[PDB]
Amino acid sequence: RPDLAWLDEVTMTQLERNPYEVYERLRAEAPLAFVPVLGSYVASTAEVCREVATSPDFEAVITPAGGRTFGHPAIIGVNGDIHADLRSMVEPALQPAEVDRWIDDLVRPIARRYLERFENDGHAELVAQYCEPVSVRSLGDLLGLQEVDSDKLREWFAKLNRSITNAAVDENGEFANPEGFAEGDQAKAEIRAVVDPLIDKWIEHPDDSAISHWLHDGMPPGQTRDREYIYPTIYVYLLGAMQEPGHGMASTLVGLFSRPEQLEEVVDDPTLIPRAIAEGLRWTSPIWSATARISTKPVTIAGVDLPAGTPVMLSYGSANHDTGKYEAPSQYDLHRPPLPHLAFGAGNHACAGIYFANHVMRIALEELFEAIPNLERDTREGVEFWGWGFRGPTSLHVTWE
Ligand code: HEM
Ligand SMILES: COc1ccccc1O
Repeated sequence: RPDLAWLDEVTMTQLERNPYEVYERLRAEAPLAFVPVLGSYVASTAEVCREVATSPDFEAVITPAGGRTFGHPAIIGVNGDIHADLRSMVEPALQPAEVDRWIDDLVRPIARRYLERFENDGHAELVAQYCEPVSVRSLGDLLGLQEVDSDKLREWFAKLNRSITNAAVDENGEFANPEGFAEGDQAKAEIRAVVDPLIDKWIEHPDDSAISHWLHDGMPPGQTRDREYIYPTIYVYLLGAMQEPGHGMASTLVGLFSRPEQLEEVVDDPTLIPRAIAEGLRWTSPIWSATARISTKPVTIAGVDLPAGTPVMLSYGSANHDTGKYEAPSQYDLHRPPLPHLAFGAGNHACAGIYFANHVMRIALEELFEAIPNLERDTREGVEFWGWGFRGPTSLHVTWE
């Protein structure tokens, strides 16, 4: 596309460091645009992302780097009967009525455990010391990975993150950094070494862990789903389900620190925490551009005539800064009117864990503000955000008296 010649000079590193300037141009110039370094069309506005995610002429497709990492059948990349089975498999523990039965006794003692390690120090780095551990310990226990240390769960989602966002392609459309997939392969090998013995045991002795239920639920007597059939969805969980609640917590905190009067409001009135989190997810979406859809017939989107079989990356983190929807979207504002947002996606492949994720984040922040009401940002240490596919702060240094 001639007027988008400048996109030829956009780099993967630029998008990872801060994608918002490029995507501000894309939203104005070309809401659906082919980005050469990504080797794909990209949807940048709320209207186009929603249309693609919900269209009857599109279905799920995994990104190239996602496919190289997760294989088949990753719940995010399949459709039809297989997708319906995988959704039936994961949905029971995520049902709102079910989550409300046990989410408090799950998350609150975990939040207290990690808080007790530092709440009297007067300083902490909240990403590593609190947000990520609460996120991975809660979900890890739900899955049946109680014996997998939070440090290890966090290392796995970091490696899987970098692997499935290893999207850069060269002039010929081949991956520019094929060696970047090796650490994804290494994480999967380690995951297998840990989880294979657990699956062995769950096949013979089912329990209330989620992975045990993935093996057994809905199956004929004495049968389980083959481990190869569920492993890619295990990997999906060990990346985003482990990573995103902690990132959403942390981005919410960074935004509140950027509006000190709003931080004070929420500490004083913790019933405002759900609204603070919803704005945090819009303001810096944890899953920023990690999923995609593929057209199943010729379709015209945003004035582009796409052939059948065209992938489109859904850059939801950009759509959540759509100035057709939001005033001054790069500013965190607790008091923004509650509007629809796309941080959980849309359509048949929208996030299955929204209700759970929202409560994990709410409980973590409630406990944090109860334990340390006088939290302040360490204004010497600046907050760097990183990531194009998944985005969040790399650290969050705070102090308190
Ligand atoms: C704040 C935290 C989270 C955010 C922002 C988030 C966001 C998203 C997004 C954007 C997608 C892709 C939707 C699309 O392509 O349209 C997704 C998919 C998914 N998420 Fe969440 N997620 C979060 C936490 C979780 C958790 C904790 C779980 C599990 C307990 C989970 C389970 C899933 C599943 C299973 C899918 C695949 C859905 C499908 O393809 O059918 N998510 N999520
Ligand atoms: C819930 O985990 C994911 C969601 C979207 C893309 C990759 C993931 O691991």
